[PDB]
Amino acid sequence: NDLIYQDEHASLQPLEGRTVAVIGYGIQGRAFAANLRDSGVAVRVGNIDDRYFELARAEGHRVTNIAEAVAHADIVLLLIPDEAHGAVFDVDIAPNLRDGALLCVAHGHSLVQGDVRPLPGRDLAMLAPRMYGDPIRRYYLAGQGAPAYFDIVADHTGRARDRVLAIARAVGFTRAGVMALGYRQETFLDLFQEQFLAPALVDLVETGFQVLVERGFNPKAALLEVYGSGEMGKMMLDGADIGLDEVVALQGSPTCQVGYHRWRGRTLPTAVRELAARVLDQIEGGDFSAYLKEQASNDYASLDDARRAALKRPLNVAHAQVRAAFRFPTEAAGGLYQAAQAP
Amino acid sequence: NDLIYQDEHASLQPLEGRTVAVIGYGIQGRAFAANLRDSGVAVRVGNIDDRYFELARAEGHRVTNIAEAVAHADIVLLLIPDEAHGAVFDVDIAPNLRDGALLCVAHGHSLVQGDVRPLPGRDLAMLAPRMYGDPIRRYYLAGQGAPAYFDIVADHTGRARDRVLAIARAVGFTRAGVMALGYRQETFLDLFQEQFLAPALVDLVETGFQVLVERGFNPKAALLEVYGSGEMGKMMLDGADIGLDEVVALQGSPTCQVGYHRWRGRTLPTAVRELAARVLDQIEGGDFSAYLKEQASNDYASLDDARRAALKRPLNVAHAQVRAAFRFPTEAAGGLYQAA
Ligand SMILES: NC(=O)c1ccc[n+]([C@@H]2O[C@H](COP(=O)([O-])OP(=O)(O)OC[C@H]3O[C@@H](n4cnc5c(N)ncnc54)[C@H](O)[C@@H]3O)[C@@H](O)[C@H]2O)c1
Ligand SMILES: NC(=O)c1ccc[n+]([C@@H]2O[C@H](COP(=O)([O-])OP(=O)(O)OC[C@H]3O[C@@H](n4cnc5c(N)ncnc54)[C@H](O)[C@@H]3O)[C@@H](O)[C@H]2O)c1
Ligand SMILES: O=C(O)C1(C(=O)O)CC1
Ligand SMILES: O=C(O)C1(C(=O)O)CC1
Ligand SMILES: [Mg+2]
Ligand SMILES: [Mg+2]
Ligand SMILES: [Mg+2]
Ligand SMILES: [Mg+2]
Repeated sequence: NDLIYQDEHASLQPLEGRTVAVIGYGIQGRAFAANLRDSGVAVRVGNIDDRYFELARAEGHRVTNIAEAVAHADIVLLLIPDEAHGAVFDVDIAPNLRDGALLCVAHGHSLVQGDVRPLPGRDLAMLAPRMYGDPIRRYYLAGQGAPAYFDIVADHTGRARDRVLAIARAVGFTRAGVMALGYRQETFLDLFQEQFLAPALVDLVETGFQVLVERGFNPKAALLEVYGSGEMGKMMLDGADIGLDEVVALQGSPTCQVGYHRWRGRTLPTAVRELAARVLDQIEGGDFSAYLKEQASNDYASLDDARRAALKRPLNVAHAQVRAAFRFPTEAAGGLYQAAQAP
Repeated sequence: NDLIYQDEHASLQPLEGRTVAVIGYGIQGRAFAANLRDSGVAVRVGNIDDRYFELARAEGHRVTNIAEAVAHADIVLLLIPDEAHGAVFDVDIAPNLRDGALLCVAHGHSLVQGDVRPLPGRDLAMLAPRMYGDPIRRYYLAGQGAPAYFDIVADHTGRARDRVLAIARAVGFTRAGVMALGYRQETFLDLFQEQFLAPALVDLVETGFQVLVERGFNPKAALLEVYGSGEMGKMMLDGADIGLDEVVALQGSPTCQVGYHRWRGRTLPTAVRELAARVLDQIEGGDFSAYLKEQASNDYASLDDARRAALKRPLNVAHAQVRAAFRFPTEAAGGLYQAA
């Protein structure tokens, strides 16, 4: 039933002689810009006057204001925060978007809210990666890719689909798989992962730490076991490949497997499933959308306070103590986004 | 304060002219054996007559029964399942362990239950890695390592500490850090991660999947979001480096950060931390030890049924469908454990 594109279902032919304007040079923008350039696609970056403008210049990109980038582009990727879409679309994009040009968003939220809208004579699409920037870039350089969902919202040209999938191939998403999914469903899925799953996973790791520390366990050891060692991370990432219960079957001692299966499906009270439903209601009904616009109206002042408050929590105090005392294995990220060969 | 050993705090000098018997060639045994050999340490494998014996032979090791390996070793690493420690210790190890030899376990359970005990004239220690085999081997080959906890239980020789830490350096654990921790605390801590945290994390991922599917979301998309994409896994592994809240701050869109910080610290009712306490009580009070021994009866037949049942849960049915339709980034594992 599902429509999933891999390398055999896309080509770079539709990008021959075309310029892509990458609007934004943040988590997504930098990854798209780097992968597109290395794939032999003509890229220019449109960015406001901030640290990202200078980074784009530092990493060898042709950088201008947003309006000028859009004016000289056949394809425009709008890779800036979703609350900024409305103003940038109205002022910078819509007036400068050429006849037959394609506009892409990496998240359906601005489409659901009507902040980005179809324009006569132009194509509108969602190409939404299921991964953040650093892994999109590392996977690409390894001849691999992150998954993505796509939706052709408007297709005046009749060539929107092949151009979207050509971008997807150039950035490496088709090496994993690019699946058709409506922008509205993508929005709700995406916000659910960020508002229920991620907070609940960290809350669970934190609960583990807090209980162990209170029961007289060495705080450094407690932190390492609940995530600091990387073991829980490796389980979840290896789990993505072969399956979560399968990782336990293959890599777990009999003691570990017996323990795991004793409590598997018995740890959570019904209230967690009930909360998941409540979070979806806030996301679908407009409650979250209103909450977000209030938080954005102050240049995310509340968010800055929350971020600084989070670093004071015992879990993050213990993290700093563990990281100073134990060396964690990491790859050098220095030249990660500088020019490379097509893999 | 905490006693943490790195490469500057250990050497391979104590292993000069010493033979290490790796007892078992499973998840830990294979990684210990491979890393010790590549570090220029003399290694022997002691194993019962099963697939692991043939694998050890296939990967170029000297392989014998457990009794023979122990008899020809200055250091013995007991890397077999914990319920098998008692019988192997009494029949195969204790009668054959040389004067001034060192016995190491990688988990304190058999020490707590008194299935492995101090022997006159001999050293007994725990060196417990905080990671499973494949990552320990990949890390080692990249000039890296995983953390470990160690405990010198009996030191007749007076040289147990430097011999245990020499093993830790040879296998690569000192590249991360090797911290002193009591075998009793290690036991309870290790079982807590396996019995509360790991089940609770998968239970939560499964709850996310089952709610999305129930609400009419694309099952493949639902599965990908809750872990299948690798995004949740990458967050947790990157989080080990820089902190979980910090990953969100660095890698999250403003929309993501606002959503995250709305429910952060508010998702779990008090009942979750209460169940965590109950799991620890079972681990500390002997309830789990009794359960494990019952489960070990008839070569873990109950566990075999649980493993087969797990593969048929909606989550794992959806995983197989996703993994068939979406290619995941993997690294070649062929000859990962062959000589470097
Ligand atoms: N974070 C991710 O990994 C990720 C994943 C998939 C989808 N997305 C989507 O990609 C888009 C970009 O998100 P991101 O995480 O890269 O964001 P980010 O916070 O990294 O964005 C920074 C970029 O946005 C620009 N910017 C910020 N405020 C602006 C404004 N008012 N006007 C113009 N430009 C402004 C900055 O100059 C910079 O180039 C969003 O639609 C988001 O939902 C992000
Ligand atoms: N699994 C891990 O990654 C991990 C991590 C840290 C600590 N440990 C500890 O390492 C030890 C070994 O665990 P593992 O995960 O490698 O186990 P495993 O399931 O991989 O063990 C298989 C090995 O044990 C041998 N074996 C099995 N039953 C035996 C028996 N009755 N008598 C003799 N040999 C027998 C097999 O021949 C084989 O060599 C345990 O004490 C465990 O707690 C394991
Ligand atoms: O680290 C441990 O203890 C594991 C085990 O199987 O015992 C790998 C999980
Ligand atoms: O910040 C975002 O929006 C993420 C996404 O995948 O949508 C990275 C989490
Ligand atoms: Mg997402
Ligand atoms: Mg998002
Ligand atoms: Mg264990
Ligand atoms: Mg462990």
